[PDB]
Amino acid sequence: SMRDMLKAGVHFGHQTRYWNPKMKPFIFGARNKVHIINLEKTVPMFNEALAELNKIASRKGKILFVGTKRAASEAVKDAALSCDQFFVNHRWLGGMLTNWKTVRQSIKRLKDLETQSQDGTFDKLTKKEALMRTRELEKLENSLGGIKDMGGLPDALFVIDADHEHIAIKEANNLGIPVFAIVDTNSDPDGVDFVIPGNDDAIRAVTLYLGAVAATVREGRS
RNA sequence: UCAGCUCGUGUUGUGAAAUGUUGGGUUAAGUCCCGCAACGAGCGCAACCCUUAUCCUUUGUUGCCAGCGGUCCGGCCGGGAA
Ligand SMILES: [K+]
Ligand SMILES: [K+]
Ligand SMILES: [Mg+2]
Ligand SMILES: [Mg+2]
Repeated sequence: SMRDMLKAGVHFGHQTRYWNPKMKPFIFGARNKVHIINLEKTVPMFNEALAELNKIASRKGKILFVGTKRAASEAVKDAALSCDQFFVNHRWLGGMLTNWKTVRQSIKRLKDLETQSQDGTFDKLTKKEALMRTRELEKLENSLGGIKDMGGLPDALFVIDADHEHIAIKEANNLGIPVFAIVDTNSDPDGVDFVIPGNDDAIRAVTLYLGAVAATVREGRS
């Protein structure tokens, strides 16, 4: 709803100087040298994206949430876990999708290390070796924790800030994976299949998007 | 004995190529961490080997002599295993 979005601060945009001219249709206007996104445009476009996401969920298609920004990192994890969907909330590895075959090997290493930790193999290691393994496991977990159970290419991508996650979008476009993304005034919307014009900086705005997308997929799954 | 030299897949470039391997620190070291369109891997680095420095255990002659006994004063002898 528009009332919730204005409360969330979805309408707030970046400063006019950093705008991308392709975003002009979505922008309502500028106040205090800050672009204001037209919520009237956002609400129908958000609804259309949610409807498609619901359909993909009904088909049992895997959904990947990307939110590398630290502010939204935890929220992206929680929303994906809530809907039992895969996520990436730390730096996106270039070639995660395009070079999935190579990236899979790291996933296999992560799960092996996890089992070894549970096994107590680390105890057999001479402390230092265990520490190295532990450090490796932590790094692998942060990067590949969300996609460890994905076991293939995601059927759809939901992205926060298209500009920040340009690599991920470019990979998705290459592999013909549909992209759903929140595009702020500064960002370019050409890559995204389904564009949602909203603030991506604000956690409150981010949570609103994530809550809705998690809910719609969950209904699709049911 | 210098810390270099490369590859697969991905990505960028019409292309030769590039990236990875650069960057911020750090190291004897492409050593390590962090960052990062790269993600991984191999040969090198290091370690694994030999010798040297300390200690313990076992063994005690052809090596040893602290404590005993005796001396031809030489562990020399009976001994002892320190
Ligand atoms: K050129
Ligand atoms: K290459
Ligand atoms: Mg090395
Ligand atoms: Mg060596």
